[PDB]
Amino acid sequence: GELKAIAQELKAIAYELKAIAKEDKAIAQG
Amino acid sequence: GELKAIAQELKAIAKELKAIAWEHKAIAQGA
Amino acid sequence: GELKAIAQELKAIAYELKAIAKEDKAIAQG
Amino acid sequence: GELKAIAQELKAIAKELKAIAWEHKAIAQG
Amino acid sequence: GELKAIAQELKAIAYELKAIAKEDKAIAQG
Amino acid sequence: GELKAIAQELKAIAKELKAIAWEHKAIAQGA
Repeated sequence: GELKAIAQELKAIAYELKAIAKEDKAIAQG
Repeated sequence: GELKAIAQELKAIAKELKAIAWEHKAIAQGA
Repeated sequence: GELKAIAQELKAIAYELKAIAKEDKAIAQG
Repeated sequence: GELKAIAQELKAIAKELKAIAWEHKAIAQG
Repeated sequence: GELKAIAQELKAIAYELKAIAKEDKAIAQG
Repeated sequence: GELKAIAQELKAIAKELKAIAWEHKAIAQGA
C-alpha cells in the first residue's frame, strides 16, 4: 500500500538523521 | 494502522532532530 | 485521531528545526 | 481539517529549513 | 486537493535540503 | 495519485539527507 511506502520513506529519513547526529557529535567533540 | 506507523516515524524524526540541536548548541557554546 | 497525531509530530519537528536554526545563527554570527 | 493542518506544519518546516540554509551559506562564505 | 498541497510542501522541503547540501559541501570542500 | 507523489518526495528528501550526512562526515574527519 501507498501509506506503508510513506512510512518506509520516513523510516529511511529517520536513519539519515541518525547518521547526521552521529557525525555532528563527532564535530562537537573535535 | 499505517497512519499510526507514520506518526511513529515522525516521532523518531523529532527525536533525532533534538539530538542534532543538542550537538549544535555544543558547537555554538564552545562545548 | 491519527491525522492530528501526525500534525502534532510535525509541530515537534518544526520546533526542533527552529532550535537548530537558532544555534546555527549563533554559530554564523560568532 | 487535519490534512490542511498537516500542510501548514510542512510549511513551517520548510520555513525553518530555509533559515538554516541561510545560516549555512553565511558560514560557508565568511 | 489537500494531498496535492502536502506533496507541494514536501517538494519545497526537498528544495531547501538541496540548498543545505550545497552549502555544507562548500563548507567541507575547503 | 498524490499518495504516491508524497512517497516520491519523501524519497527525494532521504536522498538529500544522505548527501548531507556524507558532507558532515567529511567535516568531522577533516576530509
